[PDB]
Amino acid sequence: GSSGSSGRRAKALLDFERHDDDELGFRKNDIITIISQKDEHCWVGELNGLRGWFPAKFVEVLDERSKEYSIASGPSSG
Repeated sequence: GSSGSSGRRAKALLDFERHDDDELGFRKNDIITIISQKDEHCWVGELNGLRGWFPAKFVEVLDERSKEYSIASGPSSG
C-alpha cells in the first residue's frame, strides 16, 4: 500500500534494561528500527515510541529484501 523512506532494523539478542533515559532498552528477540547509527559501537533505534542509544553488540543487524520488483534478473548466460 503506502510507501516512503525505509531504514534499518536490528534484532535484540538479549534483554537490555536502559539505565539512563537516553539509553534505549529492549527485550530478547525484539525488533528495533535503527534511526541514526551514532557510531560502529553506539546505535540509535526506535522502539515503543522511544528513541535512544544502545550497544550494537547487544543486538544484531538485519539486511533483508522484501517485495523485490524494481530489481530482478533476466538474460543469464543466454
